[PDB]
Amino acid sequence: SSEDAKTIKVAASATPHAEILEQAKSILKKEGYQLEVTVFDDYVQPNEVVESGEFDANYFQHVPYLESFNEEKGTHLVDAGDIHYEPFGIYPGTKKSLDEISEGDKIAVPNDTTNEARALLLLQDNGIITLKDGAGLNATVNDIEENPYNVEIVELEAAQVARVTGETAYVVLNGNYALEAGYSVAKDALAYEKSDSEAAKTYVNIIAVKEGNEKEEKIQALVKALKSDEIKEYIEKTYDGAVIPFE
Ligand code: MET
Ligand SMILES: [Cl-]
Ligand SMILES: [Cl-]
Ligand SMILES: [Cl-]
Ligand SMILES: [Cl-]
Repeated sequence: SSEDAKTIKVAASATPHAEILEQAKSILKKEGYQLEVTVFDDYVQPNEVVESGEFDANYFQHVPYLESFNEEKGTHLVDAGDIHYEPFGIYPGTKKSLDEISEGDKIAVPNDTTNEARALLLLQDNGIITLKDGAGLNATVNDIEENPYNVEIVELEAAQVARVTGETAYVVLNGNYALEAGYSVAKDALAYEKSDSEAAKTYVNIIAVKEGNEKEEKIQALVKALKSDEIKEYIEKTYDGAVIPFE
């Protein structure tokens, strides 16, 4: 395990996660660690490859997603560090403005528990639907009380939502997939979560590890690098408010 002690294998999303990790590689190298990043296109395999012990950690999900994944998939993963937040947004599909919303419009949303709930909460915040009191972080389409435009919620894998912009009136995208598809939340989103919102302190992206590894020296070194002034400044200067360092 001496070679293992110096290497940090991290499963991550393409953007911003792998780009942020690439900047942190020089920080960790100076500290005697070899950061090795593998990029994943989905939200399932990064947790499975940490649970199996193939990777030391992953950098792709928020706290509600991890909790729901531990319950729904039987993983035992832990949040080793809170790093950044990505404003969730409603982006144009076949309609370019929310003022154009009309009866029966399809809205594409992520189909996992917490990101679907997040999409329904963002639609509620924009007066499109209302949800039952107490629906919360695991709100489903069955929690919809009011639906004045009789919108059709089209549930797809989060990675696929940006690819149905010619099939649905609007699409609700995770920051990482909006960036991957070339969107800018600040310029292109029709509506998005505010940086002083409840979502801003709830959907924080983390470093997740197997239970019992959250205090490993190398994990603590990785988390400290990602929360450093060099990484926070890189995030602020690069992503134009689409990625916000956690504080
Ligand atoms: C896999 S949970 C979603 C993570 C995504 N980067 C977000 O902050 O919306
Ligand atoms: Cl609009
Ligand atoms: Cl439609
Ligand atoms: Cl529906
Ligand atoms: Cl996905």
